[PDB]
Amino acid sequence: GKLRQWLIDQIDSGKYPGLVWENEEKSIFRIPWKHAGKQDYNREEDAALFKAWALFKGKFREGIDKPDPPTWKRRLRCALNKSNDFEELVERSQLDISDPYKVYRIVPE
Amino acid sequence: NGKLRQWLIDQIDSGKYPGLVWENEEKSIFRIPWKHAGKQDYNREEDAALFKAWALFKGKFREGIDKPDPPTWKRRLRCALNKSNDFEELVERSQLDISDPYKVYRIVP
DNA sequence: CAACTGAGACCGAGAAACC
DNA sequence: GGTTTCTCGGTCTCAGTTG
Repeated sequence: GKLRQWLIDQIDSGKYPGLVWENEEKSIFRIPWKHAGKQDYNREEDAALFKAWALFKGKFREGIDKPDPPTWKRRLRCALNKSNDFEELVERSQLDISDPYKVYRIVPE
Repeated sequence: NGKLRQWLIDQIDSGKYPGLVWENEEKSIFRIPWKHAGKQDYNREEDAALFKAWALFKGKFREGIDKPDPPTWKRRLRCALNKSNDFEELVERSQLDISDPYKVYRIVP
């Protein structure tokens, strides 16, 4: 669908703190991934990306759909793991840190 | 695909767990031993065999590789029992606060 | 100070809905 | 067919509470 182009556009936009690359080829990038109870959680800051994917696919209409960051992140994560265009480098992801992040590589084809 | 129901029924019909017995012939209500770990009368091996068996069934524990954790096993089994739609708790009949405390659970068709 | 608890959050793996 | 999403049956995390 649009996941590949949408995600690379969102990383290139820079409007999401933590959504950055790792090299110049832009084949490997980071993505913020916080739990919803770690205290340092800002609802409108960390869920923004997961909100955009709900707005881009019509899964969430402002004013006509009650907010739900859980299912937003659920949808985006399921589509990201099941996509054959992204491979999560499990060893390079950093989970037990301050403001965690996950490392992905886009496979070209 | 839900192994909790059949596994619990097998562990009850086997009878190798003292206290894990039925209370009726329809096999729809049963007793489960629920002792606190802080008590001196808490035998760490026998009073936690079922939670350890649940950890071993779902591959959560491997003897000789991981460190034993009876509290986490108890927490896991309790969360599975509360979240599952099959077993429901009869708190009014649980009859805790006896030398051999227990919980009474009911099976739902 | 461990052990325990419920409630909300999370997750991977089919089974669908969908382009 | 390829792609995103919905189900589902557990598990995880946290702020409390209890022994």
